[PDB]
Amino acid sequence: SVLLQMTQRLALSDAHFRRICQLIYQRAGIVLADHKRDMVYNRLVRRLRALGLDDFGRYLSMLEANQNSAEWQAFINALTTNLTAFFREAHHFPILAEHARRRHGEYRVWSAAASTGEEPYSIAITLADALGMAPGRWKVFASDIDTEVLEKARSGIYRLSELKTLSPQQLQRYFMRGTGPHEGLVRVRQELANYVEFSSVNLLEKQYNVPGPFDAIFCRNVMIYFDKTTQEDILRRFVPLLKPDGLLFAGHSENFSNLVREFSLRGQTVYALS
Ligand SMILES: Nc1ncnc2c1ncn2[C@@H]1O[C@H](CSCC[C@H](N)C(=O)O)[C@@H](O)[C@H]1O
Repeated sequence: SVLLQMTQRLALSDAHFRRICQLIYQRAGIVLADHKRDMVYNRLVRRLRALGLDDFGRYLSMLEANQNSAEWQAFINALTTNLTAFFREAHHFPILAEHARRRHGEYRVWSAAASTGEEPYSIAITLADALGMAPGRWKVFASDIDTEVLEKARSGIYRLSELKTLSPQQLQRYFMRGTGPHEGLVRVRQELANYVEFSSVNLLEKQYNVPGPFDAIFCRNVMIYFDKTTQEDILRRFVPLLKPDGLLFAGHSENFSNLVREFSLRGQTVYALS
């Protein structure tokens, strides 16, 4: 009753790995480590198979040849790191609500690395609680370079355990719980989902197609995958996108001020135009 399986087993050479690293760096600015190679292999072989290739050299050539193919997106999605959580670095939220309470008119926020949507929905919940759900008062724009995580973000479905940081009131007001097969699952209510717009934006663009200026820009835990030149380039692009007294929120381990002096620290990893 034994019938050994065996599906296609290809080989990622040192040379090919180095090539993958250069390509993603030039494209998305992401700097990969040598300890991610087994991971890179497991996620990329699936592309080789789907396309019917059995050579990493041939795959990389189709990519290098055609700089605009849809395959470039599958390549990117395979190598990004999307770890996130609802209300991560929670100290930022009371600060945002504080800022919003002042700046009247339309309060606009840009979440520059949305991942699967946890950060933008955290922002929306904070604003809905602070300002109330009323059309015209505030809006959240969210983007990411990865289209797989953006599609999940757009669906707004999460497992109830991922929401341990919400109060029973936020849960009731902003989500619908599931029953039967898809239970233990909740979905963001359409009412709250209408206040956030999702779009794919690669931070390495020399020009962003975003509805700025913004009162606040969240750029948390992404700069960590880029190098300093790349980081400085992006930060300088955020400058014209910030309204006069706007806020730039960075990730726990990021220090922006040391990259561009036009930014100044104001709170727990929060910057303001100097
Ligand atoms: N060049 C680039 N342009 C835009 N987004 C990028 C990028 N390189 C990586 N990213 C994205 O940055 C995201 C970081 S995950 C961080 C999510 C959230 N800000 C957190 O603090 O919880 C990844 O999902 C990845 O797709």
